[PDB]
Amino acid sequence: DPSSRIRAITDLIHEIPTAHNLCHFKHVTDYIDGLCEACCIKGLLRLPVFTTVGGRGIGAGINNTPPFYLLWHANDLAGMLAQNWQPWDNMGIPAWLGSFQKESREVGLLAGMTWLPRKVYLHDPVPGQAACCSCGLPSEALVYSCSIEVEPVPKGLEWKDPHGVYTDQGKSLQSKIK
RNA sequence: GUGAACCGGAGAAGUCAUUUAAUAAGGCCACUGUUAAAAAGUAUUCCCCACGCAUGUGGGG
Ligand SMILES: [Zn+2]
Repeated sequence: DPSSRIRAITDLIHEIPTAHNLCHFKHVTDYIDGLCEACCIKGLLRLPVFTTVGGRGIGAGINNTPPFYLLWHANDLAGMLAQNWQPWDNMGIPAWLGSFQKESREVGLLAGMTWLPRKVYLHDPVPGQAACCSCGLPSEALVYSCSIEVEPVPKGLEWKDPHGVYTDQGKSLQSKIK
């Protein structure tokens, strides 16, 4: 839904800096540099698995702190899907079918892999000629703002990530590289 | 005009206090430096230059 809060389109991209902090290694400014019609979907698909804790609005997502993600490789895309093809007993419920779908404590694969930790609404394209700040290809239309407001997951949810790694009690094993 | 361009790991700090290397020793016994010479009674003094050439005078290194 269209929440009244307005945020720049660069908040969904981690490598591109946003409000506060610094802007070195990526010389951009808010609301003047936008995203094309593919990088917006790139940012949208990154929501359920790489959502950071943040400041106020500590609730990150179904995995809290993002852990290591391990999966088996191949040499072709159709081949790549075969190694990691592990159907479960129940295929949960759709979470991208236009339904927010308040479920029970136990969740499923289709409702887990497509989580939406934040309400998101993208504004209409703006005419122009400039390129985006992620892939850099010149285009005709760009998106410059979005409506983002934080949402907390229900406490005590039961969900084991198929590609996650846990230490001893379900706590996420992150990367301790500084 | 190159995952590149633009870019300090920076500010600060007595290792100070105590201590004999001390007590002793013979380097001792043996050994010719010997055999040879005039600085002076010579027969060409190692080199240059003036003169007329009866084992000639003068001058300089
Ligand atoms: Zn792009």
